Amino acid sequence: ENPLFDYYRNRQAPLQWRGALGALAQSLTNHFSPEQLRTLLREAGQHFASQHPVQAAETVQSMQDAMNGVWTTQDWGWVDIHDLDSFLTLTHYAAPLESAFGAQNLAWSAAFLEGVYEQWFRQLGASDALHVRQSEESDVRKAIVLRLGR
Amino acid sequence: ENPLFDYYRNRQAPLQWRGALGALAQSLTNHFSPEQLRTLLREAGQHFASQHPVQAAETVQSMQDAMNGVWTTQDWGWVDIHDLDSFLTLTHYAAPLESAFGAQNLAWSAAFLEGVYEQWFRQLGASDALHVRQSEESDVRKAIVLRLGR
Amino acid sequence: ENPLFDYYRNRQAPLQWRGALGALAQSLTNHFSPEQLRTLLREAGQHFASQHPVQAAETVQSMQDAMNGVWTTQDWGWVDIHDLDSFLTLTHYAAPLESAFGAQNLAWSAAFLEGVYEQWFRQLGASDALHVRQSEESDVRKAIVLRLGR
Amino acid sequence: ENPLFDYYRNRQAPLQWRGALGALAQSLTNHFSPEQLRTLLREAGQHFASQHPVQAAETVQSMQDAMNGVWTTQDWGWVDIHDLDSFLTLTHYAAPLESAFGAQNLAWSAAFLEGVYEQWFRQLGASDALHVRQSEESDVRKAIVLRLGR
Repeated sequence: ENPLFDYYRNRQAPLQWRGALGALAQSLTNHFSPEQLRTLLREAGQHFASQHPVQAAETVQSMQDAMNGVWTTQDWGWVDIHDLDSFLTLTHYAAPLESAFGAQNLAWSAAFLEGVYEQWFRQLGASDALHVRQSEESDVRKAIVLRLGR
Repeated sequence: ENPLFDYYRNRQAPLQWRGALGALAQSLTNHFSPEQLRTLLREAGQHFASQHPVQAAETVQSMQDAMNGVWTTQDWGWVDIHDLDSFLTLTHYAAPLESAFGAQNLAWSAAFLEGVYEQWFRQLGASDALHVRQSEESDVRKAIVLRLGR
Repeated sequence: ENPLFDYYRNRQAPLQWRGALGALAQSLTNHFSPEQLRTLLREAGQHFASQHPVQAAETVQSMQDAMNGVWTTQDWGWVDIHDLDSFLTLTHYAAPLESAFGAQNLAWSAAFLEGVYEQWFRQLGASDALHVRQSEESDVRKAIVLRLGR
Repeated sequence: ENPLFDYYRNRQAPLQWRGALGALAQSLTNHFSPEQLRTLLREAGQHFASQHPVQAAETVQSMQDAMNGVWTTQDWGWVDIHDLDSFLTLTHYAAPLESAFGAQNLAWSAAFLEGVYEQWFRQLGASDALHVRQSEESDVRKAIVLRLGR
C-alpha cells in the first residue's frame, strides 16, 4: 500500500544514476534558490522538447497520444489532458523526477515538465498568449498538475 | 574499433535519462560558465562521496580496492592508482559522464570525479595540504587522469 | 490508483530487456509446461542465491536484514519475515518478475524467488527437513507469499 | 584497450538483471543441450520480431535503416548489411547478450538474433527459400556475423 508505492516512487531511476543525481541536486540546492532552479529546469525541459518533437495533431486526444508516444520511449510516465471549459489541464503520472532528485526537491524539479509541454504546445500551433503553469493544489508525489492558460 | 567504442561510450547511460540529462547539461551550459559548472560538479562529487563512504584502508592497493568496491555497485567504471615517487596518479575508466552530459561537456562533468576522490582521501586520513586536481594531458574520452598532490 | 500501480508494475524492468525477456518467456511457455518452468526457475534461483550469499544471522530480524541487503543492491523489492508459531512466512514486495516475463507468467516466474530463499536458508543452518513453498492464497501481483515449513 | 572493451561488454546489461539472467542461463545450460537452447532462443527471436515489426523497405540501405531504428529504441547495438553477389551478410555490433547470459553462452544466445532477422525478412517479402544462419568464422565477442542464403 503505502510502502509499496514509496518503493516504486523511490526506485524508478536506476542504480547507476540515483546517487549521482541526488548529489547534483544537493549541490544545486546549496548554490541556488528554488526559483532559479525552476528557471533552469524549465529551460532544460524546453531543450528536451526541442530534441524530441511531437507529431502534428488537431484534437486534444491526438495531442495526448503524441505526447504519450514521446514519453513511452523513455519510461517517463504518461499525461492525461482534460479540456475544462476554456483551459487545458494536464495531469502527469509516474515522472521519475522524485526518484532522481529526491521528493523534497519536487518543488523545483517538476518545473522540468512545465518546460516540456510548453514547448510542445508551441510546436502544435498554440497561441503565444498561452503559457503552462504548475498549479500547487494537489499532492505532487501522486501526480503533477499543469494548466495551459492565459 | 572506433564505431564500437563510440557506441559503448554513448550508450552507457540508460534510455530513461540520456535525453533528460543532455537537456539539463544544455541548460547549465547556457546559463553558467565552465568554471562555475566545475565548482558545482565538484561539490556534487563531494556530497556523493560523503553519502557513499569508503572502508578504511592503509595501503595503496587497499584504497584502490575500496574505491572500486564503491564504484562497482553503481556501474561507474574503475580506478587504477599508481604511486609515482611522492604523488598518487588516479586513472578512471568507463565513467558514464560522457553518455549522460555529452562528450563536449566532459571539460566540466569530469570535475565530478575530482570532487569524489578528494573527499574519499579526506576520509582515509589524507593531509589537508593534499588536493586532487585533473591533469589536462591525455584524452578525456579514453580515461580521466587525476593527481593527488600539493 | 489502479493505473499508476499497473504502470509501476509493468515498467519496473528497463526498456533494454523488457521485450527480449517477454519473447523469451513466450518461447518458454510454448515449449514447456508450467511445472517444468517452475523447476527451471527454482534451479535458477538456487544458482542466484549461491552467487550472492547472505551474511550469517541468528535472529529473524537479522536474517531479513541480510536478505534485504542482498536485494537492495539489485533493485528487487524487499522481504518481510514473520514467525507464526512454528513456521516462517516470507512476503516479498516489488519483484520485477512481472515487468519482465509478464503478469500471466507469474504462475511460474515467482518460483525463482522460491529457489532463492531456500538456498539462503540452507546457508544459515536451516534443517534439511524444512523447505520453501509458495502459498497460492493471496494476489500474486500485490506480493509473493512463501512458507518455510516441513 | 582490452580491459575497457571487456568492461563495456560485461556491463551492457543493467545491475537489476545481470545476476538473474546469469543464473537463468546457468539453469538452462544445466538442463538443456546447446542445440536445444539455440532452438529456444531462435523462437524467442521470432516472437520478438513479431512484436516489433519493421517498416516496409525496398532497398538494402532502407532495410538496414528500419532494423537499426527498431534496435535503437532498446539499446541493442546496430546492424550493417552488405550485398555480396547473391547473399546478404549482416554484421551485428553491441548485442547485450554477452553481458546478460555470459560470454561462454554466446554459442547459443546469439541464436536470438538469428531468430529476429529471419522473421524481419519474412515481413519484407523475402522468399521462403532464404534462411538466416550464423557463420562460425569470426570472433563472436567482437561482432555477430549472419548470412541470408539458400
